[PDB]
Amino acid sequence: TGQVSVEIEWELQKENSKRWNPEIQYTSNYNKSVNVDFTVDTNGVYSEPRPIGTRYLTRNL
Amino acid sequence: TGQVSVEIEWELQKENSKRWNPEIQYTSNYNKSVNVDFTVDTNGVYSEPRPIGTRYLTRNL
Amino acid sequence: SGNWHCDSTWMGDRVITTSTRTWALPTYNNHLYKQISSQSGASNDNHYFGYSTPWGYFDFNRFHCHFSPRDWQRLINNNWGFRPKRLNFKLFNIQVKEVTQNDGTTTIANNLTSTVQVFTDSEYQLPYVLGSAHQGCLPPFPADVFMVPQYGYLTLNNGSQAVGRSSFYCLEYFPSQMLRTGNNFTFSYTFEDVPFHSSYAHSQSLDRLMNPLIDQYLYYLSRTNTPTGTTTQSRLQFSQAGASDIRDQSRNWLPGPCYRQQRVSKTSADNNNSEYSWTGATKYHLNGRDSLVNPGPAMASHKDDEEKFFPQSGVLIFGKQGSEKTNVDIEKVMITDEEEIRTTNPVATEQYGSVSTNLQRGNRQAATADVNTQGVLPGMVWQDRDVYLQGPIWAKIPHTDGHFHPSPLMGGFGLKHPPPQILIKNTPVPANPSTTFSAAKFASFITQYSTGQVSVEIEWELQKENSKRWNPEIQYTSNYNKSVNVDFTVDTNGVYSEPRPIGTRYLTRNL
Amino acid sequence: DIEKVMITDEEEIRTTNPVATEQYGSVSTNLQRGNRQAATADVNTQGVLPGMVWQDRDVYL
Amino acid sequence: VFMVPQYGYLTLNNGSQAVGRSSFYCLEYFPSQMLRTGNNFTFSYTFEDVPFHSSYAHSQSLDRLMNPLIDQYLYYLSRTNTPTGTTTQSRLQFSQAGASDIRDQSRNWLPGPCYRQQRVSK
Amino acid sequence: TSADNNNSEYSWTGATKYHLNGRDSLVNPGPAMASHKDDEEKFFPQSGVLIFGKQGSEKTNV
Amino acid sequence: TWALPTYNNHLYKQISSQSGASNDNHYFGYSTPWGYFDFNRFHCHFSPRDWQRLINNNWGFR
Amino acid sequence: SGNWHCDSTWMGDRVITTSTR
Repeated sequence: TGQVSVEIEWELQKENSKRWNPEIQYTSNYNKSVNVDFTVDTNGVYSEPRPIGTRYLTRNL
Repeated sequence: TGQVSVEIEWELQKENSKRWNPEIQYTSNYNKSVNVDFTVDTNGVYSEPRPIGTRYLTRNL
Repeated sequence: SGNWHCDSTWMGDRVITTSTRTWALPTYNNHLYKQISSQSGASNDNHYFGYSTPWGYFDFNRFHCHFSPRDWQRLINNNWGFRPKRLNFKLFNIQVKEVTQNDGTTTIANNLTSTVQVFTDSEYQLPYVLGSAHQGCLPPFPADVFMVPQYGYLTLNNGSQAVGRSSFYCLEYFPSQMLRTGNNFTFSYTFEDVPFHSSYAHSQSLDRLMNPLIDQYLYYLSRTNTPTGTTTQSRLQFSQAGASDIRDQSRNWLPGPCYRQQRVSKTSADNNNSEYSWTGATKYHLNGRDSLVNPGPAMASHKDDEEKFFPQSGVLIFGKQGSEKTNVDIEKVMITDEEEIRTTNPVATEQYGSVSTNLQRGNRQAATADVNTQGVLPGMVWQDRDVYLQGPIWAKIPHTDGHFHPSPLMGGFGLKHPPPQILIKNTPVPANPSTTFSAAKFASFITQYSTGQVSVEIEWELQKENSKRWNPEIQYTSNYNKSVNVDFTVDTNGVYSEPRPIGTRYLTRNL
Repeated sequence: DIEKVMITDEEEIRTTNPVATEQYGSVSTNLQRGNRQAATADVNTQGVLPGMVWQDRDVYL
Repeated sequence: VFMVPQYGYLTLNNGSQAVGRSSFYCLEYFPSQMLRTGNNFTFSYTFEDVPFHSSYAHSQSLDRLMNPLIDQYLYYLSRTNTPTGTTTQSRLQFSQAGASDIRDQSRNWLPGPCYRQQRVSK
Repeated sequence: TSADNNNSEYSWTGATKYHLNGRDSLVNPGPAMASHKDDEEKFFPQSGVLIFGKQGSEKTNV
Repeated sequence: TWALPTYNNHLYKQISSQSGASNDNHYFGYSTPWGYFDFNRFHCHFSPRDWQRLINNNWGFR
Repeated sequence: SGNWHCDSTWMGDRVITTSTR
């Protein structure tokens, strides 16, 4: 057994968008349920509620 | 009559948050209505749907 | 303030052009944005959701703005290919006019220092309106003065409903330079390196490319039965490709891709007695909305003998001068026709060929089917559409990852960064304001409009003709007509006209 | 059974790429004449052709 | 804490039969560095230049890309019969692409390639 | 094997082709692709496969 | 933290299909003792927060 | 006489705004 350290250096492109009206963002909300997302259950078993796509922001064509 | 140019230089403090699970963000969404927010009506009269508070992000106490 | 420039000078490799016109800008929608949508006339394929703005923009995308028929003729004969390099742009001589009608008397009083504002964007941050070949080019003939077109754009929607994905813009949000009488505006632009256009048509067709005399060494299956057996048929036999058999001779490269079209005769007697055209009408669609296929992939219109038939859709149909806006009969409009691409690309009306179907056996007779559509396949070559004259120049590649060989389908130069648009607007000047405060938006205004001159200059780059051919060429020549009616010239009352379109493929290169 | 598994779904590419279930369109077939009525057929498959653009799939998480 | 997966690979074959083209490997045949407790291992790698991924979705559909107000100058075949003839039908007529007709308006670029799939309801 | 091949006449019955200007050009060696599966080995494509002649081959009907 | 067992008691093996009569399903391959750890997926590298923070503010990345 | 400015630029720590009416 042992430990492994993986490190990646990403490169980005920042958002220059000039749009007026508000955007669409990704937000986890609106649920008052006792069950919390992305967090252990009472007994420690992790879970993922739903997949997350990458297309949210907007550019004109 | 004439024109007036007002310019302000803000200073910020960036987000260092270490939190794991996803956040809450402000997002205009979920409405399929023909009526678009923050945009002129058919006859050109602007409108604001709802106020927007400043407290969204999260810090531990 | 500036010196009128309309002229062209020949440097050899490069040739410069310049033209200048007079423009007049009204004020649109009384200085307020609007939401515009379809009337909801129950046609689901036809709906739109968009915004009209006061901003004007003048947009030159067409040749005849830049080139005079003479210079066109002189360039089109002597050059293999050409592309732009830079361009320069200058406004000057701006002035403003205010119309006011006291009772019925219409009066125009000049004014000073009332400002016009202008901005371009080199950052390509706005919806890009040009490229759909809208009318409103700088007039062909320099004498006339033209109005500047209103702006506007569409957005995602469903019927009248607009999605939450839809966007919006406020154009004032950009740093517009301000102009006042006695001030002029310039900016220098540069075109990115792009392959030359092709001005030539090849002298030899693909299938016929070979040596007549020498037989190639490959064989091919000759005849199945020796004759007989017949039930035992006969063993296979083999012959060699030779001068007598052109079809069986073997070829490296495959003609370009195809798509079927419908054949419409000019003669009404031959055309289908019943109703067609949207019966009909090859189409594609998005989101359950079928979009009739407008000029499509390049291909040849007709074979040699017919000349009467023409494709129902792809061929560009221009109107003549003084043409009607609706329900005009053919004799008033010009049909462009391409017979020069027969050397490679397929005929439009015809099928692409036949293809094997069943896997034969003794009792199983061979079956084939006409192939109605063919995509790109390795080892294929094809020719791009002609640019004509009144046709468009450049179009913008939609900024996306997916691309294949970005050649626009109206013909032209696909640019990654087209010449930026220029937008122009009057500054709203308020009417007499109310004495006491009013919470109202104050919708009163003073009516006016402006005018000035615009100088557009492009520096082309050429490729000269090295052709070694012996016998005489084919050139473009206006001739043989003794008629009193002269081409490319005003009528007796001063209305300009264009007799026929002018294609770019005249000269010749071997394949 | 389905209720235990997540289905990813892309409605965001409607702007360019075709709908999966639907045909690509209709295409001319016969070469018409006075007695010959026009015929077409739904095109079931289309390869790449000049002047085409398309969008790449999402990467999810 | 997780277990490391076993290795393995496939090769050309027919059914149970393997061709003579099939290959084989003995992994010990490579210069493996050796590690003993108290030793660590590093290597630096570099990615080759590759186009950015696209995180965005466009705000306007292809078919709807145009100007609403201005009519383009091309025409299109309007209606075959003027009405009538009917047997003589009628000569072809022509109209212009306009705000009222979006479908007939002309476009430069064609939507991407397709392949059919089957529709299953939930 | 002539016994398995179609008793009747084929090959230009037949013969997948393309054309230009109303002249159908039989497709000679075309896009690359595999000729046969493992078991057959008897079957071969009718066109794409290059057919060379041996030494001293006949010019016609060999 | 990773833990590595020992596979097949240190010996290569030929593995093939059971020949369960489905011709489309067959394979011929070799199992080895070698282990390999393979990270190809995002959630190894990105935490849902950082994912959220990147996905909103950036056009593209490599 | 002046050049219309309505726009915002992001310097990181500081962000500038301008508007005109």
